[PDB]
Amino acid sequence: DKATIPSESPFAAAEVADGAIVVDIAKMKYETPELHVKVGDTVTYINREAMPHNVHFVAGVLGEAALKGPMMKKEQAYSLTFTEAGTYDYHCTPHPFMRGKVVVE
Ligand SMILES: [Cu+2]
Ligand code: NA
Repeated sequence: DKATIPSESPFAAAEVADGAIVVDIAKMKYETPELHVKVGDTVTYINREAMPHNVHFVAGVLGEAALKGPMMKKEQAYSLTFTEAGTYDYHCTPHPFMRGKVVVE
C-alpha cells in the first residue's frame, strides 16, 4: 500500500508523535486542505472539535482497498505513514463536503 497505518484505533491528541506532520480539523474543515510531505513522513490528523470526523480515501488511492479511517472524537488523532510519492485525495465519510489532499513528493 502507499501508506501504512500505525494505529487502527484513534488515539489521544497528547499521544501524537514528535516529527508527525499535523493536520487539525475544526469548523467542519480540514485546516490544511493541501498538505505537501515527503516519502516516509507520518501525517497525523487531529480532531479539534466536538463533531466527530474521519479521513476516507476511496479504493485505488492509497492501495487496492478504500481506507475508511476510524471516527475521531474531539481531541482524538489518527496517523498514516506515506510510502510512495503521489497525490492522495480524501474526504470525511459523514461530511463528504469536507475534502483535502496529501501530496507526497
Ligand atoms: Cu466530518
Ligand atoms: Na491535507
